[PDB]
Amino acid sequence: PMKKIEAIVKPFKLDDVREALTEIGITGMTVSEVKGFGRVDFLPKIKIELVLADDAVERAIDVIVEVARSGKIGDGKIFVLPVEEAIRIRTGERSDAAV
Amino acid sequence: PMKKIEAIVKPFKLDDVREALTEIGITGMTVSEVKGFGRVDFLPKIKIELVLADDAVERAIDVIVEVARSGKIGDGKIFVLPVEEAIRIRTGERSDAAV
Amino acid sequence: PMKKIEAIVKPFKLDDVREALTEIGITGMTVSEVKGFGRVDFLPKIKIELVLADDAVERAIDVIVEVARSGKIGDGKIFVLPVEEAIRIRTGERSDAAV
Repeated sequence: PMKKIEAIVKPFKLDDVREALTEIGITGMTVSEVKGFGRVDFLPKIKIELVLADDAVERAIDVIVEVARSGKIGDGKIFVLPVEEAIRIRTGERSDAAV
Repeated sequence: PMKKIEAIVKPFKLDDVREALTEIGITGMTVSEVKGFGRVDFLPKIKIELVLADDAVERAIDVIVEVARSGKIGDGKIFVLPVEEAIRIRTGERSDAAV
Repeated sequence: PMKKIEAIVKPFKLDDVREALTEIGITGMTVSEVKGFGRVDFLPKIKIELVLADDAVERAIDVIVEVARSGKIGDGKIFVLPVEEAIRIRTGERSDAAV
């Protein structure tokens, strides 16, 4: 079973998050630029997206929180959604970031 | 239990949607620029994303439809997806737009 | 029951994918620009998003793989996620790409 992780964090935290995940065996991710409103009325943020095996989700979340948590407003948000199919277009094999 | 709302609407409807949601206690959202094809062959749209408590979803949908529904083609689309985890990076508490 | 398809493919494959889906009755889609890391450390990609009836998912996936599969690294990824509500803002009717 696969899951999707969506992480909304400050733009300048990309490198740190990437290397932290790479250290635990997770490398394939998608990144997009978005505007964050809530806590002009908005600030630029980046949305990091990855799809991986359910058993790898907990460690991935912990590592993201570790590099992004500072204790004050705006540290970001992490969402986990169910994925019914994860396909690697090349072979039809499963697309797992945790491989 | 949390849910995710994805709303695809015309770019110039952002302000109206934001204030309408703020009026019912929903403020934290993410916004991204996308191209909409379907009904050049595309028009710029904005994708509004929010994660909130399941009990707040119905009212949120109704308010979005209220400000965006005009009766003619292109009013937009609203999708609801299940969320298994909603985490506020700062404390590990739940990330609820409806608070 | 509705489902969401997220397809991450090379930027120059948009036209081919669009026409292939149009040939099988699927037209409404959203497209966004993202950065893909994994297999500078990234390359521009496009994320194609569509929400359609569960019975239309298999054929849609097959057609996307058909036009994008080349046999070598970077062909892309396809994810399927559950959708609890798909609403056409205009009438409140269901938003189905497969109509």
